[PDB]
Amino acid sequence: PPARKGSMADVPANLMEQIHGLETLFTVSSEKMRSIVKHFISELDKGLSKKGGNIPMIPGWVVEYPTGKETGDFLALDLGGTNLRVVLVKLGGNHDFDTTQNKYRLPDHLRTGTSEQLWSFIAKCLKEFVDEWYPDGVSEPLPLGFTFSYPASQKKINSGVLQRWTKGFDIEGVEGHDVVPMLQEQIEKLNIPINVVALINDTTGTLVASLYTDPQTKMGIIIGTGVNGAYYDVVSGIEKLEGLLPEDIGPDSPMAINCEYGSFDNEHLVLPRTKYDVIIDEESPRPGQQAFEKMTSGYYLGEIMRLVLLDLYDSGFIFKDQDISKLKEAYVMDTSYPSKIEDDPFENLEDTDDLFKTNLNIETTVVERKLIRKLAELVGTRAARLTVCGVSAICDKRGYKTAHIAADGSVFNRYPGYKEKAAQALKDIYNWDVEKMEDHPIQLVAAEDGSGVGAAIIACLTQKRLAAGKSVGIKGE
Amino acid sequence: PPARKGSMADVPANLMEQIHGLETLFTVSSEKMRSIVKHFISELDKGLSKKGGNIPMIPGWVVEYPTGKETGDFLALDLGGTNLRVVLVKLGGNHDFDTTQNKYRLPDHLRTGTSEQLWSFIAKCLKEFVDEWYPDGVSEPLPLGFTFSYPASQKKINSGVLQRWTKGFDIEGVEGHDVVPMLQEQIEKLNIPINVVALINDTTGTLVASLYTDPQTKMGIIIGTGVNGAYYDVVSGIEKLEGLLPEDIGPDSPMAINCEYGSFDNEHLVLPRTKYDVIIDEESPRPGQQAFEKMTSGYYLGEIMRLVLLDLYDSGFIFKDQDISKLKEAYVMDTSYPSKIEDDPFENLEDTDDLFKTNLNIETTVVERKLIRKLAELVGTRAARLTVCGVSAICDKRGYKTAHIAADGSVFNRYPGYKEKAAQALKDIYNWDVEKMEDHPIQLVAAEDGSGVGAAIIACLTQKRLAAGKSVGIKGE
Repeated sequence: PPARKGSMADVPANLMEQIHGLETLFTVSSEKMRSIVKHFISELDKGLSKKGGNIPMIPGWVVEYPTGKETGDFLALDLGGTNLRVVLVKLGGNHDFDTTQNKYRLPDHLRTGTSEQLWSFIAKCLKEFVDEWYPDGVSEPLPLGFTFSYPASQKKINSGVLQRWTKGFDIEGVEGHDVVPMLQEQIEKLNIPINVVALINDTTGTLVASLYTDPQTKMGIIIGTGVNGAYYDVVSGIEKLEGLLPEDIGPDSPMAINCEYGSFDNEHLVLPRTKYDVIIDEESPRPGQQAFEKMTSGYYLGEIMRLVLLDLYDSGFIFKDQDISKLKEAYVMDTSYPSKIEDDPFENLEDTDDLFKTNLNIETTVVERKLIRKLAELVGTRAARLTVCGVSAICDKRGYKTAHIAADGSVFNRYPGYKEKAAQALKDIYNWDVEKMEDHPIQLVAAEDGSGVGAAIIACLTQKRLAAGKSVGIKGE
Repeated sequence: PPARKGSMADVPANLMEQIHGLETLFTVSSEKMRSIVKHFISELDKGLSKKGGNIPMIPGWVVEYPTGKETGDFLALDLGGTNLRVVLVKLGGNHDFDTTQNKYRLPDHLRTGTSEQLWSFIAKCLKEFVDEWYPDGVSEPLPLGFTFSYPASQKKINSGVLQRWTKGFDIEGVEGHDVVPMLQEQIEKLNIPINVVALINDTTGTLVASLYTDPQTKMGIIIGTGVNGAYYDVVSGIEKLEGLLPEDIGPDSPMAINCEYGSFDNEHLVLPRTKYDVIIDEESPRPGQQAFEKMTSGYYLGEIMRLVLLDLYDSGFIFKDQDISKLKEAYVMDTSYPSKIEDDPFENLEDTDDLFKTNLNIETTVVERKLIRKLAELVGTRAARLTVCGVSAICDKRGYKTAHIAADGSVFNRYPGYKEKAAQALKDIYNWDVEKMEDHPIQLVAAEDGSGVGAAIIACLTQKRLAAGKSVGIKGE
């Protein structure tokens, strides 16, 4: 399925010029990337300081590396917006594992229910799952990792004080409380031999699961509709935890960090924001916030194009004597749009013509379509290039010359040519003298299941610590 | 993305029995396959005889193998039901090629237009394409391969007497005539420096393009909504062409054969048809016809399931007190249904529950769903197993111990686990003592572009013959 020649020899000078103007706006220089990486490390350090920063840099309370020799049965719970997964993970102690999965739909009414309703429903699903796979009981309570990818703060791993709800949830009573004991007493009432040892964020889980199978993993990243990264740091580097750690957690113990860097540069000092980005920010549900995410997330790529085109329409360059109505409404163009445009294998760009005609009732000319394809390539390329800046920041802060980056999320998994973009971008930073992307010192690999397999391995490492009498949080709970 | 455990320990004895009854109906034995392959060769021989057979075995008039050292610029035209492709193929003489593609939508009105309307529209697209890539003209008329995947008979390659229209076309004047001169005089009127040298069927093109890149290709197969196979035979084996070939086409010259074996066993003597197949045949647009296709095509897999379930519903086994309305209408379940059911990674089979609930308003129990999954696996497995019977027939007729089979079509490309099924099936026939499917003597590989790149390479081989003064059909045209 080859790439198109993409000739521009028929494009009128007036558009040819507007295209050049857009390349000026959406190109990120090798040196411009290096300046953002420089400031990124500074903001990473600040997040780990006593003062506080804009990147939260939340400790995940995983204090060991998975050796790959861990064995046993462990449960994982993944709570999404619309449904939960229950995963039984069998660790075979050879960088291998076996999974058994159920998925239960959340009744749409539970999103607005109470505390009791939500937790008892999870409990019922859990009992039902356990009675199927352990119909004769267990010799020992099964440890469970709980993926709760929500704004929460942990003073210890078996805890999760919820700051605020997200993704359409609106349950009262839970906001401002530790959610683990609320789940636990619901598990206990149905007399289920499981035990909630750990509550994690999916990115921490992406880091830990991938490290279990791939010993060269130094970072777990998510590029989807949301954006996040997680890496192992050192305790002696975390200034905000000084004098709060117990004696058994030494200065040379590694600490897993849930960065939550989607908020990098909310101050707007480094990131090359265009007037199109500024409108997206000002019209967002939460203006002034999530600056790095809006620049990198896949959710916004289609919206950028919409405004760019709309701006060119007003200047009378494109879609002359056409019905623009549908292009006027916000977020009508999702990620699928630039996705499909970049995939278009034809010179006349017929897939793009079929898209705009069928979905948006706009009839395009070949030259307009060629401009549209250039737009999508640029927008996609900028995103990938601004993303790797975070990979480079974390690798430079910790002194990783060689790294495997575990990657997940719709944009990494499905956005056309994204891996080739990201690789070329990393090459543009470090200036590697290598011909093949396979031989790159730092590269992106497909992550293992973070919210399932990941939460289980964390349950393993925590049960390992609790059984021996080791600490898993700050002193005095 | 692992496979589910698939426990049946909770399934009531009454269903457990109905499942066993279905396995009896849809299983094809190793020996039962071998008996069909035996009869298949017999029917293949018959199609090449003077008498005639049920498998048409149409000569494709390609009389050479692509060496992989062919060079030059060649055009390809692919006429589909809804749109045409125009492909420029640059042969680099090293099992390599470069493509440049346009795709033009057919105006829906042209399907019911006249002869002049259709051919002049193709001509306009062709001129427009040529004026873009050769804006200064050419030193020599460009040869063009024409993919016309329609019921037609060729007495020579640069000809195509159309038997009957298909895929929604209804143009008058074309049916019963040679279509090449009709296209040619339209090309000539617009003064386009192209020359129609060859008209092919896409399966012949799948064979020839794949052989150009992979020297081990012995067969080209299509498993999609339609079914077809093509291989190279020997002229001394074709009894129905004896005394019709010119002197330069010797008894040791290879001949490409468009099998069209979708009609294998319309007599119903060998193929293990159930009562569900019989209803599909009797309610089809063309009853009694395309017997092997109905048993193998992906278009019918969803319909089989529908009738099986509907039959179990009447016997009061499943969907008790449910709204069956939507399941009563024909062809409501397409290939996506068994496709998605087999892909379901969950033990409780939630993707299947979401499918039947959302699309069909049917609420299923776990046990019903487990029966449904067993059904889809069986139906899919039978199809794959009946398909390879044709691969084995062709390989045994020609004495291929080692073969690469070039495969294309939605079922091969997208049906979950289809390659693993087909491989296991071929192993069941020849009883190979090999552990890995990668080391199998006969195996299926992804075909190259048959209707585009394929038609171009055939244009090359035909221009090679015409320029030297060699024959490309029966004597006296």
